[PDB]
Amino acid sequence: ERPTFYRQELNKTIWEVPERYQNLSPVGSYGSVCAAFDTKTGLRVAVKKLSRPFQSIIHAKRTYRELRLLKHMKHENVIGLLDVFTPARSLEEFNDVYLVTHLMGADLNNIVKSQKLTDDHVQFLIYQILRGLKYIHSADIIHRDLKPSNLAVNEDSELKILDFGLVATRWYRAPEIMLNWMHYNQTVDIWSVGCIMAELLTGRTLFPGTDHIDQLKLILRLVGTPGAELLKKISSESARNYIQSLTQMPKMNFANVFIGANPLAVDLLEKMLVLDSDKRITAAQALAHAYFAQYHDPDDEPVADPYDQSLESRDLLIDEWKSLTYDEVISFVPPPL
Ligand SMILES: CCOC(=O)c1c(C)c(C(=O)N2CCN(Cc3ccccc3)CC2)c(C)n1CC
Ligand SMILES: CCCCCCCCO[C@@H]1O[C@H](CO)[C@@H](O)[C@H](O)[C@H]1O
Ligand SMILES: CCCCCCCCO[C@@H]1O[C@H](CO)[C@@H](O)[C@H](O)[C@H]1O
Ligand SMILES: CCCCCCCCO[C@@H]1O[C@H](CO)[C@@H](O)[C@H](O)[C@H]1O
Repeated sequence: ERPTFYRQELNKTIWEVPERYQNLSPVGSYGSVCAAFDTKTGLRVAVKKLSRPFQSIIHAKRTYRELRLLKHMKHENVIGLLDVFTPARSLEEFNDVYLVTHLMGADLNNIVKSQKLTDDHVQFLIYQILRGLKYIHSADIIHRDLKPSNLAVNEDSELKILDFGLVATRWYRAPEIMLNWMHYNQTVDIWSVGCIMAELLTGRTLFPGTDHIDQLKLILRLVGTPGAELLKKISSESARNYIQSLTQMPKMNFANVFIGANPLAVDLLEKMLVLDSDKRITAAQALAHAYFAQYHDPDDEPVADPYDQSLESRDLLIDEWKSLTYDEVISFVPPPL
C-alpha cells in the first residue's frame, strides 16, 4: 500500500514525502538535504531530494548512478539507503527522487575542530575509514575525493564515507590527481587517508597549499622528489623532462615531522604517504597494521560484490535512464531494522 504524502516548501523547494517523515529541517544544498524524524523506526534521518533529476540526459545519468551506487553499498562505514521514494504513482508522472539515510549530523571538521585528537580516537576513526575503503575498493570503485567533508560522523565517533558531502579539497588529493594522470590506483584514496590522519594527530593540515603548484611543492618537500624507479614510470615526455629538471630533494623523516606521535602511527603514515602509488599500502593491508590492534577483526571486515560500473556509463536517451531509475525505485527493499 502506497504511503500518504504531504508537501511543504523549504528554501524555495517543494518537498513531498511520506507521512512517515516528520519535522523536516534543511541542513544543506546534486541535491538538497533535510534532517527529519522517521516515525516508523524512531530514527533521525537525512533526506536528499535530487535536483532536476531528469531534465537532461546527464542529470538522468547522474540520478541513475547515484541511486544504483547507494543501493549497492551495504556496509557500516559507507553511506547506504534506508529508503528511496517518489510521490509519482507511475512512470509517466515520475519527476522527483528522494533518498533517505541515517542522520549522522556531523562530518570530520565538526567532530575535530582543528584540535588534536587522542591516539585512541585517531585509531578508531582511521580504522573505520579503512574498513569502509576496503569495502569500496573490493567493489572496484575508487573514491577519488576522500576528504573531511566526505566523512559523516555521529557523536559516538561512528563514521561513514559519503559519495558527496555537504578548507580546500585539494588539500587531501593524491599528487597524481593534481597532475591529471589518467591511470589511477585505488591507493589514491590511501594518500587521502594519510593526509586526514596526519591532521587528526597534529591538529594541523599536512599540505595546505594556497593553490595547485604550492600544494605540489609542499608535497614534494615532505616525500622528496621522484626517485629513479618512479621516473621510469612516467609516460609523458614533457612531464619526465620537467621532473628531471628539478633540484633533487630528500624525503623527510616522518619522526621529525610528527614529534611525539605513536611510533606505530608514524610507521603507518610512511606507508600511506609514498609518492609512487604502486608502493602505497592498500586498505586491507593497513587494517592489519599493528596501529589498529585494539580494533582489527579480520572476521568482521567485509568485502563487496564487484560492481558493474558499465551500466551507468552508457549513452542512453532521457526516457531510457528515467525508466531504469524508476525500476530501481520499485525494486528497493529497505534494510533489516
Ligand atoms: C555542521 C555540519 O553538518 C554536517 O556536516 C552534517 C552531515 C555530515 C550530515 C549527514 O548526516 N550526512 C551528510 C549528507 N548526507 C546526505 C545524503 C546522502 C545520501 C542519501 C541521502 C542523504 C547524509 C549524511 C548532516 C545532517 N549534517 C548536518 C548539516
Ligand atoms: C558511497 C561510496 C562511493 C564512493 C565513490 C563515488 C564517488 C563518485 O565520485 C567519483 O566520480 C568521479 C568523477 O567526478 C570518478 O572519477 C570517480 O571514480 C568516482 O568515484
Ligand atoms: C611531482 C611529480 C610527482 C608526482 C608523481 C605521482 C606518482 C604516483 O605514482 C604513480 O601513480 C600512477 C598514476 O596512478 C601509476 O600509473 C604509477 O604506477 C605510479 O608510479
Ligand atoms: C609534471 C607537471 C609539470 C607541471 C609544470 C609546472 C611548472 C610551474 O612552474 C612553477 O610554478 C610556480 C609559479 O606559478 C612557481 O612556484 C615556480 O617558480 C614556477 O617555476
